[PDB]
Amino acid sequence: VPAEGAFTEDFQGLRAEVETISKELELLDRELCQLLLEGLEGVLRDQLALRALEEALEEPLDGPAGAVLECLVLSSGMLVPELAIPVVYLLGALTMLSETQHKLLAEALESQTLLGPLELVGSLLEQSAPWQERSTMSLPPGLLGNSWGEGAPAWVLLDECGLELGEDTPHVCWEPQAQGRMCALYASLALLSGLSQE
Amino acid sequence: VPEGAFTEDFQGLRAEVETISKELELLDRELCQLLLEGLEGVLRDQLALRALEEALEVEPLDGPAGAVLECLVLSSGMLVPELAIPVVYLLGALTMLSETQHKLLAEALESQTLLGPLELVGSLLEQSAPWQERSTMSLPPGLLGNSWGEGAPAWVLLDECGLELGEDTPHVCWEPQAQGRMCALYASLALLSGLSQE
Repeated sequence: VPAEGAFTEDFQGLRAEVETISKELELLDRELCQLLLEGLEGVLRDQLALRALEEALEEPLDGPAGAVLECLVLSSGMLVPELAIPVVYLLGALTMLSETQHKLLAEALESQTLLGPLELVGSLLEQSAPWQERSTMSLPPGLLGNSWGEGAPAWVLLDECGLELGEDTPHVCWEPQAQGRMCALYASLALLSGLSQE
Repeated sequence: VPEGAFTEDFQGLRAEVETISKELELLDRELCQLLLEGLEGVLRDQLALRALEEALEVEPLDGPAGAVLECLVLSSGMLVPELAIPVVYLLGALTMLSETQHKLLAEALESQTLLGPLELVGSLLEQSAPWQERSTMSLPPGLLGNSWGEGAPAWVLLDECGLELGEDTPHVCWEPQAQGRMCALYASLALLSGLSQE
């Protein structure tokens, strides 16, 4: 009577939900995708630019927020929902992440290394079901080809989500408190992957 | 509610300076030589520089300030914005610099050696970002081709800015107090450099 089902998605649900937005990006001109990622990479390095871009989807701007805008706007803008909405869904995700994670997302964009973390986070989400239960995981990141150890980017991304990380087994221990941010990280990495290329 | 943020990055500063700079790169190379002739004299004479400021805020003037004016009004004589505004932006910047720096800028003009300290000041600005935080920089001026020790032109330029300077590492330490003058100095060097070609 109070609602039609459970509170929490499974990974397949989360994957499905992000994939519909991701397909609208996957079907776009490679020229436009190159321009957005160039801007988004910049916006992820400047938290103030990020705030401006978001405020601006609620007239031209300077800098990275302005560049992103120009991939979503007619002359005279005239914001176009079919492009602007996907970027709103990404920007929403990014509000759950730390500044540190944004910069790593920037670094991942520049070095064009998004599929490694995507596959890591993605696979931790899938194996962590059900997300409400704390659990230790057999999965070691290094054996998928990521750098691993306290300084590594994959480490920091996951540390900022709130997982407890070891340099030896168990490498990853799932904390239900990290649900929000891993799901937002997965979504951010996936949306950014849809643009480039792939 | 109360739109952006206070301080720019070097990229913003460089963009803003380049707007003015490109309109000097457009002008005919006869007038550019005439103008740097007078500007060199105006940098060596503080009283003349103030008369040039005041003249632009036009009756003629004697001397170095008169030379610059005759490149911005003639042979009418009333002010031509398209030439005057650039000289006004340079004169604005020069207000933030000391009498000592003005002379060094005169020296750099006459020697035609502006790109060295432009590239020095330029590179320290780009690296010291964010400007409001104190930090030690590993950039050594000597390995950019500039003279470097207590008496050298490049050194004094930066000392007058408020930076703390070593003959040995750390060679330059960024004081956030030096912001105003470094941006002044950088913009003055760039404007002067754009007239020179290069």
